[PDB]
Amino acid sequence: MIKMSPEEIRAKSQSYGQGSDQIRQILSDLTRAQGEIAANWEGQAFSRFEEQFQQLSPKVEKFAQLLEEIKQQLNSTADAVQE
Amino acid sequence: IKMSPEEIRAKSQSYGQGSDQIRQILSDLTRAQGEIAANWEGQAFSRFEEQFQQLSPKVEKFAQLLEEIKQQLNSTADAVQEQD
Ligand SMILES: C[As](C)(=O)[O-]
Ligand SMILES: [Zn+2]
Ligand SMILES: [Zn+2]
Ligand SMILES: [Zn+2]
Ligand SMILES: [Zn+2]
Ligand SMILES: [Zn+2]
Repeated sequence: MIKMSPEEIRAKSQSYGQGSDQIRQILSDLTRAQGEIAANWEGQAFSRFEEQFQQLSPKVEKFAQLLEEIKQQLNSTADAVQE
Repeated sequence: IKMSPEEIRAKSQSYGQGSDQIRQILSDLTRAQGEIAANWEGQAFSRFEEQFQQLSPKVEKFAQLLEEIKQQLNSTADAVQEQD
């Protein structure tokens, strides 16, 4: 099926899992920062950036979730290849 | 803005660092996707490739947005610091 060694598959899996975790943490931190900025900057100057952040955030979340699913699949596949 | 220039710049740094980290993850994982896809015959990985490709441009746009916010914040901090 897959022509890659278990050892390399597991290294890839760590990259996907670590990427997922880091993207979730960045989105959490910057979501907090957006809130603090938006609340302390009255009026409209930052509004275009807020609108784009809100539109893109759910996609970034979706991407982190995908990465976690790829991690799980690669773990499974490494097991099967090795066994 | 009701925030000190120093705090505005601390936040700016976080947006920049986040952007850099996301672009690094995206570059690394795009290379992984290609290698895994190339070495997996049949349809098993196809759905993950499809979903990755659908979302990656939006993640790239998000990284770009964070750099734009970083520079907007820097410029705003400069203006606050100049306002007597
Ligand atoms: C190199 As940077 C942390 O200013 O985007
Ligand atoms: Zn390799
Ligand atoms: Zn994790
Ligand atoms: Zn604060
Ligand atoms: Zn006012
Ligand atoms: Zn940067």
